[PDB]
Amino acid sequence: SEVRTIKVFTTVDNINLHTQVVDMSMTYGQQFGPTYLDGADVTKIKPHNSHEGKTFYVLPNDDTLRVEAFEYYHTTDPSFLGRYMSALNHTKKWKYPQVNGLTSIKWADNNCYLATALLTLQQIELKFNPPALQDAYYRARAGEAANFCALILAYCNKTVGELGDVRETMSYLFQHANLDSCKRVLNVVCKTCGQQQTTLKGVEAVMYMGTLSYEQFKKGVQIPCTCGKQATKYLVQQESPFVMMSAPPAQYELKHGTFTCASEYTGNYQCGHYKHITSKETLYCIDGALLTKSSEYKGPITDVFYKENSYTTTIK
Ligand SMILES: Cc1ccc(NC2CNC2)cc1C(=O)N[C@H](C)c1cccc(-c2ccc(CN[C@@H]3CC[C@H](O)C3)s2)c1
Ligand SMILES: [Zn+2]
Repeated sequence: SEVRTIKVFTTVDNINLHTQVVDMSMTYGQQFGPTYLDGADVTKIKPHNSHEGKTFYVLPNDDTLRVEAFEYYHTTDPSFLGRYMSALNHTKKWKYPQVNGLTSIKWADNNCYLATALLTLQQIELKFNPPALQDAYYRARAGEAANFCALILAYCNKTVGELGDVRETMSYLFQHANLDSCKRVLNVVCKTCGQQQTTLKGVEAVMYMGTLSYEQFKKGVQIPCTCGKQATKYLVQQESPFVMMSAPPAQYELKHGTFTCASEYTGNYQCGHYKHITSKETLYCIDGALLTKSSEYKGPITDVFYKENSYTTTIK
């Protein structure tokens, strides 16, 4: 039969586009291997006329693309790009309303942990290392978050429709962000053992599991010693843009202007519901596209974020 062709562009990063000529007999998979158009999988689909001039994502099958993909995504996981496109295919159908001047996500496919994490990122000082996240985050901040939510799902290895833990998500995100200058100094005192001082850098310096209260962390918290007698661990110095204080969900009271934002978890382990509480002129509770205001909030809190620059203890 007659040989028909169109010109298209193939890419890994949507920065470097490569012109390709395609046969309208064969499928995209036959010609380039797995292929995607705005996340949809067209590997088994033959070219259409409307496809002419459009940009397609493909897998790296030569050194140029591999280098391009690594520089942009800072990963070599060969499933990464297929999971990103697979996820994006769903995240592009989500609605990202501006609630309180921050970008949220209308609830779908248990995205309540992603709404809350996205709302948190817009409230704390953070620079991602992978250009893919820098670029998607900047678009997200301005109300186009479908690529950011797709990359988060891809980086966190989560499927659409699966509920995730906000503390884990953020931890993964922190690992891909520049926190080299973040420092924390802890002191532990035991009447028997003595005083021991430890320094922490990066992600370890901005996160803590076992108390929501930044103030309690500075007074001291009780922890079990190696010896077995109770010991007091307290914060001596902290240099970071913020601190994330986590604990298993507990009835907690949040007071206006004593924190930046908090994750509220209702329900049971890995099958519950997240809400985002932020401190502005009053307390705002953001629940996807839903918003309510109050001067006071008691409820089950699991993460609390506090802004910070430089703290030093006046203890001893
Ligand atoms: C939602 C979710 C998804 C995935 C995972 N995956 C695991 C792999 N990494 C973690 C976790 C969770 C999770 O549920 N997290 C919450 C924070 C959480 C964390 C830890 C403990 C709990 C709970 C324990 C008991 C729970 C029910 N009771 C509430 C607690 C006191 C309130 O009065 C009522 S939740 C949850
Ligand atoms: Zn001890």
